[PDB]
Amino acid sequence: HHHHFNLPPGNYKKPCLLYCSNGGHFLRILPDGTVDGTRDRSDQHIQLQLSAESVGEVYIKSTETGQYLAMDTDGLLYGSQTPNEECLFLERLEENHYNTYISKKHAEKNWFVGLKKNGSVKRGPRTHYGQKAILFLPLPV
Repeated sequence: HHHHFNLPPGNYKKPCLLYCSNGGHFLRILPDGTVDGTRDRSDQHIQLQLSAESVGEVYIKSTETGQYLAMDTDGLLYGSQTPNEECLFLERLEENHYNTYISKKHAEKNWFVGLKKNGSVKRGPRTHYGQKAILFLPLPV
């Protein structure tokens, strides 16, 4: 147990967009497996469906392509065709308001899903508690 257990209130009944308040980008998983952010709300690759594997553990998947968000051994986000250990994230409340996603596989190192102000994904080792890059708000589709 390397992290707290304050959980966000939402549910997974419907798909969502994951809005990063850092630069205001929506998390995007492209068909080729590339992950980045875009401010275009009409983009067809920003609609995501979360699901819970265990309480507080989730998969984040592209509704358009079926790919799972995953963080590799060097901290890079990618789209995975099949669910594996790199696809599980610890979903937690942060600052009594936002959702954060910590790589379960690399939880001891505090590697988060995060977007920089320019829309590029932040590599896991570059993320850490206290940054704006790691703060997301799940919006309806």
